[PDB]
Formats: sequence, structure tokens, C-alpha cells
Amino acid sequence: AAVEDNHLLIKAVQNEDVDLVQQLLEGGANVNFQEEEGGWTPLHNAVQMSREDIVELLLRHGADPVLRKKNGATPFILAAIAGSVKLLKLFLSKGADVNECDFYGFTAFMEAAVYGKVKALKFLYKRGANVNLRRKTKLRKGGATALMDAAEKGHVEVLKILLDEMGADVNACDNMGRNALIHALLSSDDSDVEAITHLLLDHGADVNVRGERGKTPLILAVEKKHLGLVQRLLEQEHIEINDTDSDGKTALLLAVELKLKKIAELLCKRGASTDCGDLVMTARRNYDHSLVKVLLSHGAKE
Repeated sequence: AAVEDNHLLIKAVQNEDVDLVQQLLEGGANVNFQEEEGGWTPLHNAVQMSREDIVELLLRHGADPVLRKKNGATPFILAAIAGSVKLLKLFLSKGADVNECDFYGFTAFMEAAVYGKVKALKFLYKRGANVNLRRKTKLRKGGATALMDAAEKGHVEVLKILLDEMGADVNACDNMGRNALIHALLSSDDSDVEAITHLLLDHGADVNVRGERGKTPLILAVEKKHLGLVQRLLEQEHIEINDTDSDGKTALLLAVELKLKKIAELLCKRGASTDCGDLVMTARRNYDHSLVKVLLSHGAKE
């Protein structure tokens, strides 16, 4: 009955129907209603759609400015996702703390990085957001940072702003031991990965970090089948061409097994032919005789 009206209020907000929102609130609908599934409120929804006027309407009807939903997100944090500087500023005047976080450790600054909201990022920075915070949950899915988020998501401009203008530590690691370089290679679209990797390497990113399963940047690039990345990575002075993953396989072995001749040949022109195992055998069983030629030219065995 009244529970129906409360959902109508949220629906009215979602539909951006101001008159209806007013009528329902003046009707006695619970302004702080939380839908049971996600804990969302009319205010959360209003913020998500960047409707400042609807937000102010809800606030004037007594909406709790800092009421969190199930994941712990506040309207303030949602404002960062929406990329709204005005709303971010608004909730800071309402008691929000610039460094507060949802139950997964996500702060506003991180959300801005995740969603590539440049203006929100810059505003939150000047408000004294801790740029280098590592996420505190309440798994080995934590310890991440805004820089890793930007790298993973491919937001090149944000990544630069963090590295150049905001003192982001390029070599911080999450709980899994992964750094921004790893995150960029793990998920970033092939569209932005080269530029992001280039930027990180220039800023002193450690090429010899171990990710999940002992995977290194070099190995991840090989598994990406991306020749450009492998080439860029090998240009690093202190790169370990012979590092092995948990399975004890090197970048070259994987290149051969993955049937990548050009990448494998690149690795040979600098790497180690025996450290990885029976390469010629693998290349031959795959009918790649051209690769067998290269491997033998570099001292492969049988």
C-alpha cells in the first residue's frame, strides 16, 4: 500500500518526473525508502542521473544526505560515478568525507578514475583526496588503487593526470601483488593498452612484477598475442626474458605453444632457447616449420 507508493517514488525519480515526485512526497511517501534488493533510495537514483533539482527536492523533504545503500556507497560516492562536481560539492557540505568509501573500499576519487570523470577527479584531488589509497574491503580483490583502475579501464588521460599532476605511485601493488602495469595488461582493451603501458613504463613502472599464477608483464603480453607490447616491454633495460610463471613456463615457451611465430622469433633474438624446454618438438607438431627454422638457428635441441 504505502510500500507501493515508495517504489512509485523511486520510479518517479528514475523517470525524472518532478511533479509526480513532489506529489508523492507531499502525499507522505517515505523520502528515505530503501528498496530491499540493493538498498537504493530516491536520492541514490536522483544522484545517478545528475538531477540536481530532484536531489534538492528530496533533500528539502528530509532525505538523509549520507544514507548508504547495500554496497556501502553514499550519494557523495555516486556523485563521482556520475561525474558531477556540483553534487560532489553539495554532499561535502552535508557531512560527506572526501575519503569515505563503500564496503569494497571504493572512494569517490577511485570511482572518478574508474569512470574516467576528469573534472570530478581534479575537483576531488583539490579537496584533498588521498590519491594513493589502497582499497580496504570488509578478499585478495582489495589493495587496489585509482591508478590501477584507470590503467585497467584504459582511461589514458586520467592515467596521465594521476602520474603527472597528482603524484600517483606508479609501482604500488594490490593484495595480489599486481601493479598498474599488470592491471593494464590484464583487462585494458587492445585499443588503449599500448599507450597505457608506454606511459607506465616511462614513469618507472616495474616490468619484473609477478601477478596471479606468477604471470609477468612480458608473459601477459605474449598471452595477449600482442607483438607491439612484447616489443615495447623487451626494450626495458632490466627485463627478465627468462622469468617463469607458476607452471614453470617462460615467455618463449608460451609463445611457441601459443603458436606465435613472430613473437617467439622476437624473444629468440634476445632470449634463451633451452630454458623453456622442447621448443622444436612443439613447433614441429604444430606444422610450423618456419618457426622450427628460427628455433634451430638460436640453438634449440631436437
